Amino acid sequence: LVKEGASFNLEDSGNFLCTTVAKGDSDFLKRLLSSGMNPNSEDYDHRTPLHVAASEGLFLMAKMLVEAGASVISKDRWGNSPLDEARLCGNKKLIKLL
Amino acid sequence: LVKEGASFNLEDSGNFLCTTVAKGDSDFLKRLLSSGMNPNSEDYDHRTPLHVAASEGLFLMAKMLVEAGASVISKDRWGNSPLDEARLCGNKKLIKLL
Repeated sequence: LVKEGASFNLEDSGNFLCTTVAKGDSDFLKRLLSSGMNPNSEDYDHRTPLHVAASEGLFLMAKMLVEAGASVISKDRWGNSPLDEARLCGNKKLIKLL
Repeated sequence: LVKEGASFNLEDSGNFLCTTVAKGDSDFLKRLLSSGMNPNSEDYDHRTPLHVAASEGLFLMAKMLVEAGASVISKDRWGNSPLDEARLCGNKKLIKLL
């Protein structure tokens, strides 16, 4: 389906991507990556998925999100950078990856 | 379906609350909450639907949530209370309702 060229059509890119991040389905997320969806979508607002990634605790998918188009200084509607959540969680591996 | 007594009984209710608030469907969300679906539950990101309502600033559906049993005490993942979010919004009526 990616060889012919016909593309996907998200119902809500930001909402779906942040819901997938919150659910923490590694297989589903990597299959979405295999589909080639842009991880720049964050939420209906600008709530960065890296915030949820730091909240959960794991680091590999946070690195995957931030390394594909995502920005480390994204400002949500509140105005909070992912550095804020990274410091709040206290986990250092995600800090190094960011 | 209501007189049959059927509850929502879905794990995706939290996932759908945030999407409904984000979409802004007033009548649809009001009918959903008037049904067995319970607005008190948190979202995928442990987000209070009342907190997101305060962030958006829609007074009518926020009133519907607080009438249907949404708790101001329950907080978002960030730790901000829905009352704190209403204060951040700047709507005095929303603040007093919160």
